[PDB]
Amino acid sequence: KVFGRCELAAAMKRHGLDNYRGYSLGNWVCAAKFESNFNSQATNRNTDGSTDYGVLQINSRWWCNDGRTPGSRNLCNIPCSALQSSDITATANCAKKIVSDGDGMNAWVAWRKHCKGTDVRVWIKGCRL
Repeated sequence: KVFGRCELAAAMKRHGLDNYRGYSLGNWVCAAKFESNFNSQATNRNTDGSTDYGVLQINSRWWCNDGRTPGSRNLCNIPCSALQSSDITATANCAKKIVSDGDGMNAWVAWRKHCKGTDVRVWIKGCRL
């Protein structure tokens, strides 16, 4: 499904991402734009045989099981297909796990390049949130 900007913002807000660990809603929305262009079915196959899934391009070697990745650890305890859903629930829960224990949002390199350090309230402007 290709989410609209405000559609995705409201869904993320419903799932507790707004200011989760101090990272405001506009940060999560900006990162999804530049990671997947808001496309839940975007997938990026990597040289090591893992693929990145969903609006935040989460990787199958560590975070989700796709049944096709040599040595998946599945830390979010989900099938990767759950990240392709129009239901954001599994994306929101797994993204919460990713941010709790590394470099925060620096985990998404497109976020560092396009979002970090700039006003991200503009990403939810006009959404009436």
